[PDB]
Amino acid sequence: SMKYVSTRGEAPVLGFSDALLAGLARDGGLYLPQEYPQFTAEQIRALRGKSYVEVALAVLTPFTGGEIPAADFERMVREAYGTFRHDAVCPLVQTDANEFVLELFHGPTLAFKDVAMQLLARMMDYVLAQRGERATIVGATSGDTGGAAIEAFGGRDNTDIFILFPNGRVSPVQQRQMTSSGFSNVHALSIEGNFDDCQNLVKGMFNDLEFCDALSLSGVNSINWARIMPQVVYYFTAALSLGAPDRAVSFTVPTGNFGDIFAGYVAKRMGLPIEQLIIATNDNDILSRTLESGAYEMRGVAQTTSPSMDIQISSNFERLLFEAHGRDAAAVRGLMQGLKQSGGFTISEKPLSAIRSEFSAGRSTVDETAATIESVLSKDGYLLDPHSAIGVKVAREKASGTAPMVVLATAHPAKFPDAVKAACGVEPQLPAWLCDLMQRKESFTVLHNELKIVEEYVRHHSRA
Ligand SMILES: *Cc1c(COP(=O)(O)O)cnc(C)c1O
Repeated sequence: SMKYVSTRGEAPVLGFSDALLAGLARDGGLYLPQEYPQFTAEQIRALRGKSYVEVALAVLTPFTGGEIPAADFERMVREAYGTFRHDAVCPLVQTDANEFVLELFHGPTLAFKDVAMQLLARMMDYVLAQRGERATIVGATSGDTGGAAIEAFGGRDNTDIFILFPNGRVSPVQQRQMTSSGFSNVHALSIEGNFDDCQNLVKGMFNDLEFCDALSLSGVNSINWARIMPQVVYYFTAALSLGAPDRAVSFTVPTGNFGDIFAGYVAKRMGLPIEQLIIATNDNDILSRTLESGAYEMRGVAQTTSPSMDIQISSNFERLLFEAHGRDAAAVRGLMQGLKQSGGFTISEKPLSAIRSEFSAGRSTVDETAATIESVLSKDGYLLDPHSAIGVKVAREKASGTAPMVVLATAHPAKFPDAVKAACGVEPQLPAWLCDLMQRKESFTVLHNELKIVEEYVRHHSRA
């Protein structure tokens, strides 16, 4: 059935369930399918008319290698996307004659990480149950990821989740989503320290091998194969709305750690006809500079109005590097060794050409992003958040061809009201079902920034 191999070539070859629990490989690499499941044009035509859930079952099942029985998989996919307050799950809104926005923000935290998290948490619950295990999920957030994680893992049977965030330094909306979920297996830890301090405590816990063992610790991050896998689906559903497979479709993705756009690459590898895949970056433009020059070189991180894309390095870019080098693990090891030692590497000509043959990249500054929010509101009556506006700006600059362009809208404007207001004067409004959010009771524990204090809290409260 399906096996999973590391980008660094010397880790155990794993089945789906293990790849899901392993996370990062033994050799320091990232897991990828040994081969991609394939869909012919007729097999894609056969998806026409199907619900989001039905397309998800078709597209994702081959990746699970027969390890999750069909009835169980078509409960957990149904339940995952039942949390999205939109019948289409991820609907298109047309913004110009050949341009559409794919709204990934109808889920429980109004942001695109819900798509993968809501299924990942259920798949993990199932795998753990099947092995008679439990897990203690631990992560640090500046606000947004923690919410998505807590809304996904809240109320799962086999996990307890602990998210550390900086006391007094999270936006009101973001904090309330972490702390008012009402679930008994959720623990929001407000650390008397900054985001970097929260990350250091998490790294501390993961380095404490006895602690990890005793608590069955597992991480929240962008590099597990199951944060990426579910995202393949909406490339299919969007492209089917626009006539797949009989015409190719292009996508622009506001991109930070590359997992989103890598899922689009995966869709293409599976047979979805895709013309352009366009990386859209903020002022932290390592990926844009990489496509221009081949020089993936770390520079200082700028704070922008699209903070979820404020990256120094792109955590899943390594997955594309592996594919671009024809799965030459030694080449990938070399480049990553270079990054670690010297802060950059240069991609050689053949793999760089392979990347450029399928991807392009552009950037949007804070002012350009604001200008895009204001013009799209003015011309269409349509309100973008800043991350999504980056996508629209870059899509319009970089699009080439006759294919329809789908721009991924990765957050609701109400998630970043300051930047939206600054750009266009509108104070965005929360969806009606969330209109009470600011009145929900918060419930969180303030802890000092000390590894032993946090470990004791986790030890006391985890059921693991
Ligand atoms: C995480 C995030 C991105 C970047 O996603 P990657 O898969 O890491 O490239 C873009 N926009 C928003 C709103 C996000 O939360």
